Amino acid sequence: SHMCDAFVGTWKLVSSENFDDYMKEVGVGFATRKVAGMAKPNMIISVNGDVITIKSESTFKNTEISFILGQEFDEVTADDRKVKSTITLDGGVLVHVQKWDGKSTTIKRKREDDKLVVECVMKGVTSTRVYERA
Ligand SMILES: CC(C)(C)Sc1nc(=S)nc(-c2ccccc2)[nH]1
Repeated sequence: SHMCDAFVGTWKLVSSENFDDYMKEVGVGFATRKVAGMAKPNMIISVNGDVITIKSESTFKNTEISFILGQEFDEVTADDRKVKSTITLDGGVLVHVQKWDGKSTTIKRKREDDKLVVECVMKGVTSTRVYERA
């Protein structure tokens, strides 16, 4: 057993708060905000050796990242930014930093009770997204 055992599985979005304001702060345009904000993604997390894979499947986009903790990778996000990302484990929380165009956003994922809670921060603006097991 390991690092991210408690994250592994298939998860479904059940609530979102402040996501439009987070996307505004990130610089997402109107049409993408409206459509992306409607999405109810499933998130599929798996581990194979040192490689973690996170898939998001939704009506908007299907995305997948695979990474090793601490090791930077390039990501094209669901809203089409070209970012450089590094994901680490800090006290049991997966911390995902995305950098582009001199900007940065941090996405934290943690297990709380039977949920997976995702907190997305851009400057002073936070969005909280809660997932339950599918
Ligand atoms: C910002 C958006 C929704 C316009 S674009 C986008 N693309 C990818 S791939 N991932 C995300 C993402 C990942 C984790 C938490 C919140 C968002 N967003």
